Amino acid sequence: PTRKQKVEAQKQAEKLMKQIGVKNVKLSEYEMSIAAHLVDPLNMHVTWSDIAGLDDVITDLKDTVILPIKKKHLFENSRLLQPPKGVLLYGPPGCGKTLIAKATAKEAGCRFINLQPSTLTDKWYGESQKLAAAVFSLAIKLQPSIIFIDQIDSFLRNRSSSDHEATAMMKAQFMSLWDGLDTDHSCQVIVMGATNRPQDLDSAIMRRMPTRFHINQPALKQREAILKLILKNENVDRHVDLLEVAQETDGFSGSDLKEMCRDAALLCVREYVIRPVQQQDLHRAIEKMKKSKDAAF
Amino acid sequence: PTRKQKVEAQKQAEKLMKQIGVKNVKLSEYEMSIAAHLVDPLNMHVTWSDIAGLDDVITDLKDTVILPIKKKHLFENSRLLQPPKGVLLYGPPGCGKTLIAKATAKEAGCRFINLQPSTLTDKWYGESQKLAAAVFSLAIKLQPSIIFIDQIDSFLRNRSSSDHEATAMMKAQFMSLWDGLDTDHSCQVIVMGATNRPQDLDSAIMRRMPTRFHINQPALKQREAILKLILKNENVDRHVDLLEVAQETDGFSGSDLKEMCRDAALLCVREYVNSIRPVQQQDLHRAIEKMKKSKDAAF
Amino acid sequence: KQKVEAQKQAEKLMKQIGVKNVKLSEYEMSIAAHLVDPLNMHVTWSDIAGLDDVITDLKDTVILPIKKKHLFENSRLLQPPKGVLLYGPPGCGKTLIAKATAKEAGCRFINLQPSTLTDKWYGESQKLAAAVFSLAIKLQPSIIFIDQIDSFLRNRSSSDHEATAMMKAQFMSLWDGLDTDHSCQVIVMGATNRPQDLDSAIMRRMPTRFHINQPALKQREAILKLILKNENVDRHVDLLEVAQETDGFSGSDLKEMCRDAALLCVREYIRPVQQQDLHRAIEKMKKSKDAAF
Amino acid sequence: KQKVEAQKQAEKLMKQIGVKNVKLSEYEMSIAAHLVDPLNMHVTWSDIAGLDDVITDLKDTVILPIKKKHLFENSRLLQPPKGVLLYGPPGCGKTLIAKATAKEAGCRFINLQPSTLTDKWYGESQKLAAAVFSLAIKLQPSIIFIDQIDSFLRNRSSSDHEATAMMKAQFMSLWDGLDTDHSCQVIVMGATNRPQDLDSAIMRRMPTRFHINQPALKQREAILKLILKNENVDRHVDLLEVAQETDGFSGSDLKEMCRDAALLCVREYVIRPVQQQDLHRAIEKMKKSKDAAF
Amino acid sequence: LSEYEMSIAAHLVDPLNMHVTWSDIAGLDDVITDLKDTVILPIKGVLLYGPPGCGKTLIAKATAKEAGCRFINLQPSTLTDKWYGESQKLAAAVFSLAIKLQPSIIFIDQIDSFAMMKAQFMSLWQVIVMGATNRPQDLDSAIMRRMPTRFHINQPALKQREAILKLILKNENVDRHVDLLEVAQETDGFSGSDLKEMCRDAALLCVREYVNIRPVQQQDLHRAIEKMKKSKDAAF
Amino acid sequence: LSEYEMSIAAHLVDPLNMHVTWSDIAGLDDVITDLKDTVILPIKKKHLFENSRLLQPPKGVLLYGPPGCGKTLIAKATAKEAGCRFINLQPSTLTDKWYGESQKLAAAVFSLAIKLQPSIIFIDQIDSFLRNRSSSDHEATAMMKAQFMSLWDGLDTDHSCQVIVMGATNRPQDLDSAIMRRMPTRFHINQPALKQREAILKLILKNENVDRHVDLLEVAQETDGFSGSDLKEMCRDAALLCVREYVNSIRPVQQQDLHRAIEKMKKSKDAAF
Ligand SMILES: Nc1ncnc2c1ncn2[C@@H]1O[C@H](COP(=O)(O)OP(=O)(O)OP(=O)(O)O)[C@@H](O)[C@H]1O
Ligand SMILES: Nc1ncnc2c1ncn2[C@@H]1O[C@H](COP(=O)(O)OP(=O)(O)OP(=O)(O)O)[C@@H](O)[C@H]1O
Ligand SMILES: Nc1ncnc2c1ncn2[C@@H]1O[C@H](COP(=O)(O)OP(=O)(O)OP(=O)(O)O)[C@@H](O)[C@H]1O
Ligand SMILES: Nc1ncnc2c1ncn2[C@@H]1O[C@H](COP(=O)(O)OP(=O)(O)OP(=O)(O)O)[C@@H](O)[C@H]1O
Ligand SMILES: Nc1ncnc2c1ncn2[C@@H]1O[C@H](COP(=O)(O)OP(=O)(O)OP(=O)(O)O)[C@@H](O)[C@H]1O
Ligand SMILES: Nc1ncnc2c1ncn2[C@@H]1O[C@H](COP(=O)(O)OP(=O)(O)O)[C@@H](O)[C@H]1O
Ligand SMILES: [Mg+2]
Ligand SMILES: [Mg+2]
Ligand SMILES: [Mg+2]
Ligand SMILES: [Mg+2]
Ligand SMILES: [Mg+2]
Repeated sequence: PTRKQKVEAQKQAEKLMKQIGVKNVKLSEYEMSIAAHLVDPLNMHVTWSDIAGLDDVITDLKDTVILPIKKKHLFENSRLLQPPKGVLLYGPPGCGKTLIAKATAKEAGCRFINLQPSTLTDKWYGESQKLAAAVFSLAIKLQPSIIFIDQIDSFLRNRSSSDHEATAMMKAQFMSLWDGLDTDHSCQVIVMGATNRPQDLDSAIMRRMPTRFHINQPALKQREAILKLILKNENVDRHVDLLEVAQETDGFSGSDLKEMCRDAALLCVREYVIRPVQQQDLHRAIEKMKKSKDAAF
Repeated sequence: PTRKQKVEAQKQAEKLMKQIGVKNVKLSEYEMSIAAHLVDPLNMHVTWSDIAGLDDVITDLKDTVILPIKKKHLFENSRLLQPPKGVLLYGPPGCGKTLIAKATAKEAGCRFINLQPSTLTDKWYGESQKLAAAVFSLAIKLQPSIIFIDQIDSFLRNRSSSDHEATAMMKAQFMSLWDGLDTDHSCQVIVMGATNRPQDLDSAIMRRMPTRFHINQPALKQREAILKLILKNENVDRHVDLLEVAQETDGFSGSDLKEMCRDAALLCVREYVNSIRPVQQQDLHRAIEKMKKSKDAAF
Repeated sequence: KQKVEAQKQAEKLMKQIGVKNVKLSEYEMSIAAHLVDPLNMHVTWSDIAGLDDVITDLKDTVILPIKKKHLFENSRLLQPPKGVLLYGPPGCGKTLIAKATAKEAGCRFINLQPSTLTDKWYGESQKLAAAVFSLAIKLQPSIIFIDQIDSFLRNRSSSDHEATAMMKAQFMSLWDGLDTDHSCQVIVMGATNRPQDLDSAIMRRMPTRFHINQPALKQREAILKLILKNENVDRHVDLLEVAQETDGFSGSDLKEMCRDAALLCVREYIRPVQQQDLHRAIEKMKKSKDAAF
Repeated sequence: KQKVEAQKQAEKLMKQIGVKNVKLSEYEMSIAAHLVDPLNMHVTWSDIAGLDDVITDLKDTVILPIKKKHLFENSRLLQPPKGVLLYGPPGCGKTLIAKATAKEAGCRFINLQPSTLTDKWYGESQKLAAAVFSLAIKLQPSIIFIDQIDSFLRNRSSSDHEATAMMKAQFMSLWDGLDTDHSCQVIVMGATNRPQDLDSAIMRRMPTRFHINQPALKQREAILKLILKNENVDRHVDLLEVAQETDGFSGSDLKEMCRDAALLCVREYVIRPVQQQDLHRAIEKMKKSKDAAF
Repeated sequence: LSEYEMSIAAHLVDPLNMHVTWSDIAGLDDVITDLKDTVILPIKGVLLYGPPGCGKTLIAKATAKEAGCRFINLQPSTLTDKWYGESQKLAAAVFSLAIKLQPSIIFIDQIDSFAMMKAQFMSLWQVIVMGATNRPQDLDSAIMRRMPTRFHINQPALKQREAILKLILKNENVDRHVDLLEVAQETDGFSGSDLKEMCRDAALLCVREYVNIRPVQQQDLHRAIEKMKKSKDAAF
Repeated sequence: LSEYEMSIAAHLVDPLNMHVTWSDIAGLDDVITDLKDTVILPIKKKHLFENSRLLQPPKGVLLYGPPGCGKTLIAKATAKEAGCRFINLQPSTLTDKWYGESQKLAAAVFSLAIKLQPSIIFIDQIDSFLRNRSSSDHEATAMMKAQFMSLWDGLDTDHSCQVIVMGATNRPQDLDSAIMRRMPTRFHINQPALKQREAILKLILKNENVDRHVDLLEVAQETDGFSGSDLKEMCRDAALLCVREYVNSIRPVQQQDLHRAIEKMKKSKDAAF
């Protein structure tokens, strides 16, 4: 009688299941365990507005994912007006991919679940395959839901003969149960995949996500917008030309700008020990971050 | 008394096997555990008509692998004219591999069973080999049946030193029970599988499936045909130059063309949902550009 | 209950194979169920073609110690081997030879089916492994067969279950150790696709090794002529011609090629093969043989 | 399984560190064995010289949010920086700065010891790495120190063991993934000797970046002053004079040369201070030995 | 011997069953002549490692009963049972039996392969235990100590190969002037069990020839050499 | 010492099993003298220097130079005449296929280092074991190297455990950057010169018979670029002629066979060129 950590995690999984609010569906062992990673929508504090700079991609994702979910009774007659199985957001590191994912987990219904591949792989034999199958069994049992695989470039890597038989069979069972013999028809089971290097993801799984949204490094206008958002609620001195700094931070990403502004606010509060930012601390922060960014060279 | 979850699998498999329709065959513990995976033909909504673009392959599969199951009155005389003990489909990912088997499950009127390799593996000691045995036992028990294994290569990979003793033992038991000592009398049992990396399948299991079908990457004409297939029920209007749009999408596979058409239809319905309109080759040709930009991402 | 089915099956088969009543208490009885009936499988030496010298050598070296044993009783060294191994490329007669031997060799044949040896319960595996050799000498002469011996008896390593590694020493000690190899005539023959990782110890217990090469031109011609025997093949067909073009082809591959030709002929629904449908099939396989490449 | 003795050992350690009661199932317990008690450390801010701007910025950025936290709960933008790392040439302070932060910042600083994560059994390493963040948020405010993070989290390449890729991917995901990045206050810090091939995403994961450099002329005089405070240095020994001769040397090799020159006074006794001459001879010999390699 | 000591004595092989003697160990007489002064002399562990075959279990079978007093072989399978892990009891009862018949040598074939009962056996550890294994690589750390003497039964060399070969043809008819030294020179990597099969194939070459009663004129020896050479080249 | 510490202690060399002493170390006597004051002396008078903070023994000593000339010898000598139980690491006996093993085996080494103080460690062919850090290599190798470095510098200062790692390399040109820093007290055991030939022939000829009138300066002059091991290897060719002269029937070498040997070894030395 080994592998009895399922009851301890199962207590919390049932607690969270009751918290979210579901019908009397009863998971047995493995999907019951995977239910532990279910994320409550209220916990997420990020809405659609918090994602700034890029709105075309946001509108596309909305109209192509959430719209099929809502008023689904108007699209079943059409054979191919259902949400695609697999949406993957790609691009350079950062730039709000995980932010978009967190936003979707709240303002989309479609009870959200994070996979966290670590939980799948297990020590005992023939125990990780059970979890891999339970993932989709759950996705279709408490339907409708969305699955998230953070950093999907490593877990579902490009298949090779060198990988362990267990992990290879795991990523093959994923493919089989995704759109295989018995699932394709209609289950509104859509996986959402974050990726910083989509080239090494796969060739088959690359197609299993027909919808790929590019998340590029913020440009001039995008940078200005994302910085305007960050300083929306914070206090700054008057007549601060926000656009002017966009040129100074030519190649900065979203998080780089966030840190640039945060370090300036911290410099202000340190000078206190409650002072409006005079935009000179911002320039000093840009100059200081330019050196740290040029770490490799 | 451990591993008593066989009660739920027993109930499920018994109900499914009674639904599919069979005689009072006796299956006790493990054949029952595997019987839970039987796929009922009525559930499948795809047929030979839904599969298009490839006709020669479809005709060859309809004549060589299924007609022997139908024309049993003609092959009891000839020993060399029995059906092949295994046929596999290989090629690039997509374009009907997992769909041809879905159509077969319905059309061939067999006792199609989806193996789902995951069910074979078990944490307890020795259960994997016994389930591997029960698989073929049931197969011969309710012949004529077809066993399907999606991603055969990932499951039945090349034999190496770095594999668990149970997995290798079960993989060798498959080889021994499929065509080894006691088999191939008639048994009408054919094991087919689908894969996209056939080169790493095995040194000899490839021979265990002598007949193999290659699903070519969609070329121009079959691409146009499969696209016209999808564009028959929708509200697509006339004067759509199907040939040109099909020629534009060169490297596209079948699922990629399906996604392109779906995205074009959704773009078209955006206009209505904002406030029911034909796709007059413009939104289609423009969504082709979006799908092209989306494809050129691994570089 | 497992033991009830064991009772039925092993009592039916043991009595059907014509062995005088012996006491197979619990586990020897359980393994007796795997006994193969000499009548069921029907593959004679004539079915084996191409490799005539190898099959003759096997026939002699294995049967003559068993049959005509009276001539060999006075000798202490000329007795049936305590181990045989038939390796080589896949297919091409290995399990075919194994099947044929089980019929025209006497020496009641018992397949091992390694799967049955494993058991989740404690102690069942080792007890079954011992009961195998117990039964083998209980009803001698007997042949033991382990298909894909390389996988079952894989190279000993650290990454193996304690019971699967205990049965290794069990087998090794009971095969030719302290209480065997006197007057038992228990020959253990095995077949394997890959001889690389068989063993270092078990490899020694199977000294006699008959290697069945990939059928060459003449052996390919012979094996191909063999298959086209019952069906209505059209005369004037040059088997040597197709043999020339089937260089890389294997035995089972040629079997499937003939099957495809015959099924193509039947598609024209009662025609004899006139070497043109054979050409179609061989062209198809030459185009497709490089499935990996 | 060896986690029974590991739990027994980590018991005395965790409870010894003045903790709030928490239950650790199996893995967070295994990682708790790496806690470093503040009293065990014997390094403070005063033990560091030559770089006062860098350590002042370090405190201003990391300790100012931690300490006097009652002034930042009203603002969502002023939180401690996640992933503060200190790069630069080998030696000269990095690990010593980490120890100083560990001792003089409280917040139950913990070392990672990346070797403990690797395990032969399948699924062990991936599930163990999550226990790190689990314990960290369990007993926050905490610090996770990836010593020599250059090797642990390298630039992701196509060819790598299935274990390491999943390991670093789960690291990045648990860092700032779906359910994280709030007032938990967890702050990782790494001390790499080479920032060339650390990562592309992990680099962004670390916004704050400190530059520990080879001590300059003034910094070298400062560290030389600090070195011989406990020792009885001679009178009229110009530390600035020897700082010039020791141009390229870093801090550690300078401490070495100092110990070597000091041992000579003992050699002459086996007990007088160093009158600026033994220092010169020792630094000459050490320069020759350093340039002897090439 | 109430319950378990009887279960163990059930494996008590008899001296009359043994069929080996010192002459049967041909060529490897130096190791067994060094033995007596080492082991047989004290009475009137001991582990024998080496390559697969070539006298290990042969040397174990010889001196087992003809020398010593009523020794017993364990064959660890005897320990593991179906019920709730009673092995420990047996593991103890075994040594109990050992004190009954002072002395009785204990044999453990393939000791390398041979949970809690394992530690109990290690702990309980009069006679010197004899453990024969094909690989001393990873036998154990604690077990290796209890066995201080380790006789390396090496792969027979040229002279040793010829010595072991001449024994196989002692009571079997062969041709005169057969160069045993030459055939031994031919076989380089052969073991004793392999020379056995080679000479047996050579003799069968004559038996069959008669079947279709004759000495071996070294032609069948050469044929068996050429055949077993390819036979050995299986893994490679 | 549960599992790994025992695996490493299995390499513990016994002091009495080393037949080398300082009297058997010639040609460079300044090096062994510096060894006394820089390394042995801290270990000596330990009751004296506990008060001194920065005068404790060193951690990491490196002896580089072209092959031979005593790189290998002094090590065992340092273990014999100074106590301080010594262990050779056998760098090749570290790596294994099993995942996560090498890391634990290595950590066990530095554990053995401290729980058996005062313990020296010797890393032969450190270049081979700890080759220059490279961006492109087996992740396991770089991980092991970084773990070794961290545990070396990790929690050793202020502990006064007296662990003095020592590494020898034929070429220090591309050893490392940080690892080289880890071994500060580099000892330049260097190719000796004409003066050393006498020293090397002394220890070898003292036991056997060699007639007088054999000018040591002559054997030093006939060869100028020979190493420490090369001079011993050359004396072999000469001694063998004299030894053989009797077998074809116990004689001293009258400075002549040395000439033939030096000539033959000059010819052989001219092999690559
Ligand atoms: N458009 C935006 N508006 C506001 N903040 C942003 C935006 N884009 C990025 N950020 C900042 O970046 C951080 C999120 O980083 P992000 O989720 O993009 O990392 P990531 O690269 O997606 O992670 P991973 O590598 O695991 O995919 C947040 O703290 C947020 O403040
Ligand atoms: N000829 C076709 N007609 C209609 N749809 C098609 C065709 N070929 C592919 N598709 C589309 O592709 C999808 C099925 O993908 P497919 O079965 O080809 O993947 P696969 O490569 O078989 O997967 P696996 O790698 O598991 O074998 C379906 O949704 C279907 O709409
Ligand atoms: N010499 C032959 N004569 C007739 N048929 C042959 C011959 N060799 C192979 N075959 C064909 O090959 C099939 C048998 O394959 P075979 O028994 O050689 O597989 P195997 O390689 O022994 O199996 P495994 O790989 O498990 O050892 C039969 O259907 C038979 O028609
Ligand atoms: N500013 C300083 N003040 C006092 N000691 C110093 C200073 N800089 C360097 N040292 C000396 O250097 C040694 C510490 O080395 P350091 O921590 O710089 O190694 P490191 O190269 O940072 O390690 P890693 O390679 O893992 O980053 C101490 O013994 C200390 O005496
Ligand atoms: N010196 C010898 N004289 C005669 N026969 C020998 C000799 N050495 C080996 N043999 C032959 O080898 C066979 C015995 O093999 P052996 O007892 O060496 O196996 P083993 O290696 O002990 O088994 P395990 O590997 O299980 O320990 C006998 O049949 C015998 O004929
Ligand atoms: N400069 C020297 N330092 C130490 N030993 C020397 C020196 N010159 C000659 N020797 C003698 O040479 C012997 C060691 O030979 P060595 O040069 O180490 O050969 P190898 O390099 O092949 O090991 C020692 O016994 C030592 O007495
Ligand atoms: Mg992210
Ligand atoms: Mg598919
Ligand atoms: Mg076979
Ligand atoms: Mg440091
Ligand atoms: Mg033996």
